[PDB]
Amino acid sequence: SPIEEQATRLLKEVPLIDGHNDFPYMIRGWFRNDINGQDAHLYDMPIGQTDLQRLQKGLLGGQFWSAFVPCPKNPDKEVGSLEALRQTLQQLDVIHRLIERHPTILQFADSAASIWSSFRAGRVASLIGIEGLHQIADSVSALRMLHRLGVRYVTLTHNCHNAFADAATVSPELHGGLSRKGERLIRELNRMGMMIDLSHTSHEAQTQALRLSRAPVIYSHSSIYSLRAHARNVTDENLHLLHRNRGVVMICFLRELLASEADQATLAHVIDHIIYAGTRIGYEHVGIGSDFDGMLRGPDGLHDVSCYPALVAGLLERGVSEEDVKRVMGLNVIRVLEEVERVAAELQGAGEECLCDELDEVWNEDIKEQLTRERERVRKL
Amino acid sequence: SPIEEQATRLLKEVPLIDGHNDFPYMIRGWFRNDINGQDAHLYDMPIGQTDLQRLQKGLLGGQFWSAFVPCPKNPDKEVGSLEALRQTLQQLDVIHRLIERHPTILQFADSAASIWSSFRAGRVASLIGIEGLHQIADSVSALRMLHRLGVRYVTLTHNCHNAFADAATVSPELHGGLSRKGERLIRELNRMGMMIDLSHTSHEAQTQALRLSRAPVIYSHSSIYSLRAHARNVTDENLHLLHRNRGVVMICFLRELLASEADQATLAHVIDHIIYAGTRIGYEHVGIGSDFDGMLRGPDGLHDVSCYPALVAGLLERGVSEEDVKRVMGLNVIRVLEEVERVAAELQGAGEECLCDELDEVWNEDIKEQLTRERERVRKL
Ligand SMILES: [Cl-]
Ligand SMILES: [Cl-]
Ligand SMILES: [Cl-]
Ligand SMILES: [Cl-]
Ligand SMILES: [Cl-]
Ligand SMILES: [Cl-]
Ligand SMILES: [Zn+2]
Ligand SMILES: [Zn+2]
Ligand SMILES: [Zn+2]
Ligand SMILES: [Zn+2]
Repeated sequence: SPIEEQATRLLKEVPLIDGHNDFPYMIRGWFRNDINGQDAHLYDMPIGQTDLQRLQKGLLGGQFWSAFVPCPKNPDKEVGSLEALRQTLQQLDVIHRLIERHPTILQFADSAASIWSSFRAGRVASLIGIEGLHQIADSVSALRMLHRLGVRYVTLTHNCHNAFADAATVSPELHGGLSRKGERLIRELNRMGMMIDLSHTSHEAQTQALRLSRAPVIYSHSSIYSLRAHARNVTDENLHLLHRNRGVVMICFLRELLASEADQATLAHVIDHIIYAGTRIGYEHVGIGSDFDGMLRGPDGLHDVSCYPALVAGLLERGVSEEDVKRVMGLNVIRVLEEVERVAAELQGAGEECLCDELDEVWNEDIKEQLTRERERVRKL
Repeated sequence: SPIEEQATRLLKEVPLIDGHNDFPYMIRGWFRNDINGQDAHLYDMPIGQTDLQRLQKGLLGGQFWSAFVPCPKNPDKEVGSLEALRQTLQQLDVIHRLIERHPTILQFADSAASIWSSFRAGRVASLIGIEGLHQIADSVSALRMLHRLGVRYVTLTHNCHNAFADAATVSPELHGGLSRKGERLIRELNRMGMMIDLSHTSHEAQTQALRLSRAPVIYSHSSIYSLRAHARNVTDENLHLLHRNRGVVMICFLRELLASEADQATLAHVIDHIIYAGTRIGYEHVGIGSDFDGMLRGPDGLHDVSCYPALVAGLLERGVSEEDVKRVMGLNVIRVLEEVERVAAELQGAGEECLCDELDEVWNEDIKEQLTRERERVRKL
């Protein structure tokens, strides 16, 4: 078909970059992060919506792989919070090992330049994002180390409130948006060059973050509230504030977020949501955020990662221009990561002070006096 | 003086690379890792044996900065172990922030090539090592992420036994050397390209590690047992096994490890220890491992980081040849890091399997059946 040729051409011209995929958590569920001698299965998985053969088949240009761990359930909150930090390092480890063992398919990327160079070489640009600030164990130091490990976005919450922000699906509210810590963390995320992700956060937390952020943010996997009312979807108010922010809403394939009856959801609904946002806040502020492997079943026509050419063909079929389709595929999310990087270099170049943790005093006054007396003895030599 | 000119010339020809310095822990003790607007103090410290002015003054070519945290003291061992992991990320964070805020003095290095390029540019090559396997919280995944954060050696223990090995200063013995886990970790450390450090470990743990390791190891800060009997010093047996291993013993400035009476220790004692090892196992297997800021007071003549030219002059004065002095300064520890890297590329190139953690089952059989049924539905489309 001519439109199917056109869609294939576009997929090889520019990278389709998906905002969120939980294939690393499926590896923890199925293999327990032990992928030694499991290549046959990693190429042809017995479960889930993602494997390395179907990933090639769908012609996906890039992917933000989720390093998600669940919200802590231990009655002791100290242990649960610290356990989530260790599990985060396990999920970051298996993502890096997945990329390293399959260098012909996957290539690690942490910037706009590294995405393109990966795409030139014919590989899926493999980026990383964590899903919730519960994963850092209230450590801004840990968060900066996660950035060094290759994490390029942070979802502020998952399905639990944390010290920084409110989740959408939990009531009652704790902070009623962002906390005082949350507001201060937004500055630090902008300074370090970490992309803010507003999926899973409450409507009020989105509004506050969209006004405060000095860099553009994303919704890694969220849909439109006006088409389908849900706590996880983006309101018209926040869509307009996203436009002012210069951010991107990456549209989700979750059936509950697309239709009132989940079994009615389809590829056509995903296209309706993309066109709604593209019409009202422009096609330079819309993306694709599947949430594959964060669900059991997908919409009719978007059942797995091999189905991306049908989405590209569907957008072209409805009258979205080539240039606008390319924007929705990946050019927009590349721009946001590029602008997040530019703002960070701007603020770091100006000598902005970093957010430090509240650390305990480890020395008493007796130890400090011994140290000062010792220093003055050395000065007299 | 002619020997003082000779020592200065050598310090500018090749980098003096010190094996261990705890200046990052002094920053946690004094500043609580908040170095914003503390440049005047970081250049001229009111405490300790290390600051950025004296670091320049001593003409030090490189440094393995310690990312040490104390052995956990919480009655609950789960919390203490997990707390040590968070504190490790705080210490790695402040080390990276220290290097980043002073790029004229310090430059990050994680290899032999990066050490030289830093030294060509006139900067102190800033490498990182953790002091104890209690710091990883029994996570090999975490350990691989610490390698990604820039850690290039791991001391197997500090002053506490862990699941992998026995410390020297604690009795009774737990494992009587390395555990079964410890033996398996040695293979993983060789595979990933992590330099093994045998300081603080028991004599039997050293012997076992020296026989098992496929790459050369180091003693980041240890002295000679025959000259001064102490649990922390290296025996003649282990010195010979270090020779077969192709490793390096980096001589310590700790007064307790150099003399029976601590106040009698001197620069001359450090030179006696270097010459003893250099005479018996060759000068290509000896280094300098100060342990500055891991003590209150140093030996007479080695009171702080400005005193390295006196050590170089002292070695030349005793009749150690220029080429042998250059080896002790840094060429030896560069070689070990180069060989550790070569062995890792060798083993990784041959497709050796990595050590995985013991992870809990997160899905029951009901969830796995839903996933397999869902996959087969997709196959039929
Ligand atoms: Cl380009
Ligand atoms: Cl609007
Ligand atoms: Cl699921
Ligand atoms: Cl060279
Ligand atoms: Cl011997
Ligand atoms: Cl001390
Ligand atoms: Zn997810
Ligand atoms: Zn989600
Ligand atoms: Zn130390
Ligand atoms: Zn020590």
